[PDB]
Amino acid sequence: RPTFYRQELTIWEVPERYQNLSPVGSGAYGSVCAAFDTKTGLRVAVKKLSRPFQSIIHAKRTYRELRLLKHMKHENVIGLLDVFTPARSLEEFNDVYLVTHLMGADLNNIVKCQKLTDDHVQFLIYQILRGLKYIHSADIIHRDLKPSNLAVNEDCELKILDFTDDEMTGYVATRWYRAPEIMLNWMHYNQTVDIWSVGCIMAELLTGRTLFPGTDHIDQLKLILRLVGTPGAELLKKISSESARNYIQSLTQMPKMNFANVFIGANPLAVDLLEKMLVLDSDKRITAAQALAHAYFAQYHDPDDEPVADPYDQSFESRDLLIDEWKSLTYDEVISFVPP
Repeated sequence: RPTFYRQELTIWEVPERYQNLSPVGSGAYGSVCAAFDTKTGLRVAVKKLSRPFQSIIHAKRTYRELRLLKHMKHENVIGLLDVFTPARSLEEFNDVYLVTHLMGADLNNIVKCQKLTDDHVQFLIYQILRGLKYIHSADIIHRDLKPSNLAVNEDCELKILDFTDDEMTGYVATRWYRAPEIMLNWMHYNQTVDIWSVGCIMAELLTGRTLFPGTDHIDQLKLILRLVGTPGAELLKKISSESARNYIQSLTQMPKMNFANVFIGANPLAVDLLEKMLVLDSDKRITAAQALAHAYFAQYHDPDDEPVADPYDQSFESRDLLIDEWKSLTYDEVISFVPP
């Protein structure tokens, strides 16, 4: 067990390897301090979770995040550098702290400061798909990819990060990258959801503009359908909601637009990739693995440096358990943490 010192920044009790903690973040998830890991020389983010086992749901959520973060071992995905609790036994256990690389800036911040170049776009999207091949191989779905969840360092190296209905109403970035099928609950979703988000992110990097700045769900749908065309019959069959099907049916049929006239002057290989990603029917979208083989990434594509993940068992998602059982599974995961 390391030695822990306590200081009030909230009271943080952290191992003394973590020095010079400086408060930088907070919010109902947890407070975040920036710190210097003397032992790895890394600059780190230390998150003290807010109320982790306050409710079956919160306990299960705590558990899920820890389980996810401990799984991820890939250049382009955030991983867990460390997790700890000052508690010396399950009975004492209450606080969870998660330690990750202090991140430089997210993709939005990059963009605010810079005009990107097709080479930058090439490289940045490559990395996302590389990360996602890994993520998807473990059958994990990020379901919330957005420029704010992508951390880009000074060398254009990127990590996928992070992983309520009012918060998705209106003119909001929380919804603009969402695949239609989940934005309107057309059908059960799967990983193809993320490739849609990548299409939206890529286009925006190529144009400097939100691809679908919907003012609300229905406006956004209209924007999507104008670009990709309204649903044909095959996909209609797959939307299980009769009302949704009905509503789509009320909209005047429109054909796919010409993407070369929408993304004027973009590299045709980018244009071609966008069309493969932005397909309304999820079943027909390109997968991250396949996209990585797309000519647009010839300068970066290495099939022997694009690894897949170890299995992620998420059977717990189907499990109903009491707070204290979730809590105990979390304590277990805390204490088995093997450092990187």
